[PDB]
Amino acid sequence: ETKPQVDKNFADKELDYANNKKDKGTVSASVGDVKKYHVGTKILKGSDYKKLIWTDSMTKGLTFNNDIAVTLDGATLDATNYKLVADDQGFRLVLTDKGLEAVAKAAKTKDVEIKITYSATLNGSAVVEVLETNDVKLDYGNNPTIENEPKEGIPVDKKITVNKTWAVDGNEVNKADETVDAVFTLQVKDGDKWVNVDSAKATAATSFKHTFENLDNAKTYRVIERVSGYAPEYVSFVNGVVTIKNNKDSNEPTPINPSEPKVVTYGRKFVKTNKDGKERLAGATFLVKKDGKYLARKSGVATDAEKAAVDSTKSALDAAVKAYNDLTKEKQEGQDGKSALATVSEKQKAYNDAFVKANYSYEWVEDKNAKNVVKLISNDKGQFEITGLTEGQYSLEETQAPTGYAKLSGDVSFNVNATSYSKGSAQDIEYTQGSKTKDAQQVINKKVT
Ligand SMILES: [K+]
Ligand SMILES: [K+]
Repeated sequence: ETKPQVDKNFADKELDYANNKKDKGTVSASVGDVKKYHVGTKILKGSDYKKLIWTDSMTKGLTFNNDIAVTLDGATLDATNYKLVADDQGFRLVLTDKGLEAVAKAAKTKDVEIKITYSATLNGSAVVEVLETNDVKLDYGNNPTIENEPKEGIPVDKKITVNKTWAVDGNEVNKADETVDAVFTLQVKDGDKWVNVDSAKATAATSFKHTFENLDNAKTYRVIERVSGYAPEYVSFVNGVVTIKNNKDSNEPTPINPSEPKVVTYGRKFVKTNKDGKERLAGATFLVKKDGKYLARKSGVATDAEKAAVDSTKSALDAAVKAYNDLTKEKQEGQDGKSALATVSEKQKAYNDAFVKANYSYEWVEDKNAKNVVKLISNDKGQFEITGLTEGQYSLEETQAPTGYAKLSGDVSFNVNATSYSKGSAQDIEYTQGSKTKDAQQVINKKVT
């Protein structure tokens, strides 16, 4: 029992080295919320490790905030003590010779604690009711090990292909029953920044290939591997192929792998209908409100192009909305209104899609006329919805009634909880007619008198 002890949790939850794989629960959050983490590593007296490597691999809905700070027995350990390879969904932190010696020197008289703190942002790629999580592991051992650097390159015919093999003690391994945790992240150079654009996982120690498609031949990319047990050797990047060999020494220890807390976000579906419920209504427009403030969106970590698509899709939506609003009432009540609203709902979908691709964050604003405020618009089946909200009570504030129907007499309260999106509430109706799944809150409209 000379092994390092490692635990990870949210910063506000105490570490427990003796119970480091306990259930750490699921917490509710809103998209845009920041979760703070700490990872502790206890190195026992007399340890002389020549390799200490922490890898955290996060799910797609968590953006790693690249804000690592490291301490050794409480005192700051600066960046001369480690080498960090960060991407938008995690990192690999490797102690340098200097860092390793500092740890060994400290440990010769007592147990020492390394603490690594950082945060992630819950982003707009999160899927309602589907758990998000980080995952840290510590690779360690007594032998100096060369750290190979990821290679950059370009696509060929809009493709980059990873060619992967596995070896133990220099002997190739092809074992479909041996689980591994390798993640291959494709990043693009965007200005002075590396931005994650795609990813692929290998789940067994088998010869493996994956082809990233739809790439830009004029742009520069890199593939970064996050993996434990094995370590990557970036052999070559030529002719649109990245060749990687994973190496492991059989005499080295298994990585330490603590459990992690989970993060989740929730939603609600609605259907706008007339009084008797037999007609579902398009064009009903709503703000989303929490404590008198209004839901709004901003881009997260994304490429310039992804952020620019938010603005161009918004312009198209605005134009479609104006085209409908400028129609006469008789045209709005007829075929030209229905087709115009169909176009609005198409542009609304594209705008929402662009914000999701830009990894959006929510914010709450006091001004309901802010350019970036969320407006939900009922489609031809009366449908609209909201996702990415922490559990609690909210309201819809109507900004436009469907043509020929009266303005609602007040705000429409709704509740978000662990199954509000998938199962809904007692008095719900069907989001899609004839589904036999009553999962949408009915919002009743009355005709103008
Ligand atoms: K873990
Ligand atoms: K229900």
